[PDB]
Amino acid sequence: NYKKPLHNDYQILDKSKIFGSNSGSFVMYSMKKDKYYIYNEKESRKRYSPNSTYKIYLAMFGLDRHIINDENSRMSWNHKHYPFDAWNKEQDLNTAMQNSVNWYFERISDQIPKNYTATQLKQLNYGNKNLGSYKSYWMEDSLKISNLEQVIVFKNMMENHFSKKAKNQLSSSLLIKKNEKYELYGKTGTGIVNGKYNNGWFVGYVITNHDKYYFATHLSDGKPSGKNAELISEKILKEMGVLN
Repeated sequence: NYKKPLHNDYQILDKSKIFGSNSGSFVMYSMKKDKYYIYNEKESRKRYSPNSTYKIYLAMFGLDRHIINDENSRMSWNHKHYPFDAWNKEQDLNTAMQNSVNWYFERISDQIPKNYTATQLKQLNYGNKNLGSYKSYWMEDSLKISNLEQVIVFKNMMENHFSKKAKNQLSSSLLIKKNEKYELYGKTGTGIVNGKYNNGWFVGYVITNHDKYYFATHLSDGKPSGKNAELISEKILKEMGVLN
């Protein structure tokens, strides 16, 4: 588990109603208040594979290492057929992130030296920092991070040696929704084991006209999909008044 003390007078939450038959946790952090809000704190410290939420980090490393940049983040399709036509075409960072296009992020990852990743995960305090065989190590494999860490680590990364332009391009790629009241950013992740949803994530942040909130939902049981984790996140954010 993640055992490092949280030195914050955080607000305990009971979001059991919204979670329903799902198990997991929800963590939020307000920048302006310097305050965490946690549903199921013990569970929030349990480490799980990040699955595609790690594409946030692969994108950042890709930018930082100049594998991709603001003028050009395009990668050509090699004509391999996938079951979603959104994957069967050239991509840029925005479309790759939006459609969670594995081959795009795999190509980035295949260009990253293991020593560089190890250094970044150390600096970032990214969970167990366990790169294992270092192939698709973020997908139901060696690398594990807790829900509480997902918030702390993302917030700290974005809020160091990563450039402002890298952070801006990454942020633009994660934008899901914008209206008059808020902008919502985030990334889903889903672990499937032998057809069963086993691990669901939505990790993101909300910018309002008065504050910025980092958040993460993880689902460990019930219907633990990334899609469900996003729905629950959005329900909790609304119910807590963050979206007005």
